[PDB]
Amino acid sequence: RPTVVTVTETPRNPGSYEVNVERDGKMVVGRARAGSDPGAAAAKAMQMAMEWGSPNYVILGSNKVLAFIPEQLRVKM
Repeated sequence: RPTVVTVTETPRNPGSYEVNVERDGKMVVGRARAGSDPGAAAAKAMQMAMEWGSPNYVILGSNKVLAFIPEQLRVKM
């Protein structure tokens, strides 16, 4: 019902994030390059939340990444 967007910090290069998106059971975005700072990661996460995920979405990521996305906007269901 909701599309899931998850922003995880890549383990090989600490300080850089990647975003994944799964809509309707099949992942549509896999380990996408999502900036080198939490702000850019949050922005890419939001872009994927709008561009993908259709009506509903849920952004999950590092607390420092989600600090940029206000709590009202991170989830929408």
